[PDB]
Amino acid sequence: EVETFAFQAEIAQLMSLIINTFYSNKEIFLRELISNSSDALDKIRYESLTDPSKLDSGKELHINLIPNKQDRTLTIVDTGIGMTKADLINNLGTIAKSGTKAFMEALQAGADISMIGQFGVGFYSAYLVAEKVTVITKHNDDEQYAWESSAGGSFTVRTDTGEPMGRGTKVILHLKEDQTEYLEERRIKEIVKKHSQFIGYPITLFVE
Repeated sequence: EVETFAFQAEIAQLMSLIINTFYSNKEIFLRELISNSSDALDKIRYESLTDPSKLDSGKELHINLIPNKQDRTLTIVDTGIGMTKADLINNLGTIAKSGTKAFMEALQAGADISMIGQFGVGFYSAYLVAEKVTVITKHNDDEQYAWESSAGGSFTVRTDTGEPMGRGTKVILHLKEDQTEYLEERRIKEIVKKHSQFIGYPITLFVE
């Protein structure tokens, strides 16, 4: 069933900085996740060009943003490439060890925290708003996995069967108490218009 792993010391530190550095432009987290979703979708398009069969698991290439005010979660879903157990475990397929280092080198020399994603580690910006992140994923070459973390130094991976998802990645953000603004329809619309306005894939904003 559940496996628990430690974050590489460096990522544990990056996460820590995000959680513990005072920085109020928290909204950028949405841009960064949306920007991973876009890339993930880029990858599935790229392979499909040579191999139509890769989109047997779904033809549509899009992003859903799903607020749920009851559970207090913001879910970002794509039908992009997904991650294998191994990518999941390895820093969710980022070059996070090298990218973290640079980011901090770059932080000492005039970079703010919103530059995070220029270092390939935008994912962790989730922790600006989220107390706990669950990432469900399905890659064509593997089964469905759930990854989970509330920082603290550890993450867990387990396989996942409650609802198959064909192909893609579902980043579930359980918001901190004081961050429920990110569940308001007008706040999400404003953010998407302001930071992810022009992007290669449709974004549906679910209503409640």
